Amino acid sequence: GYRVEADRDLCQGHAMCELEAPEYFRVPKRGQVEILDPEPPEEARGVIKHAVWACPTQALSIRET
Ligand code: F3S
Ligand SMILES: [Fe+3]
Repeated sequence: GYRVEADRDLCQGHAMCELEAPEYFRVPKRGQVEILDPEPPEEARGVIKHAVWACPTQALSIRET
């Protein structure tokens, strides 16, 4: 039970999140990051932390619900 949060004022479009977890983050060429699942399964928490770590602006975050 967690939610993937994106500080959209901080996303500069590096698209490192899509390279680390492509199933859960998609970045349009002309758009910022799009969170495909806001409430992903518990098995996906590992690959999503990769995207949180790999964001140079730290726009992504995991919030426990
Ligand atoms: S800048 Fe944006 S495109 Fe992803 S790697 Fe960080 S949330
Ligand atoms: Fe890992």
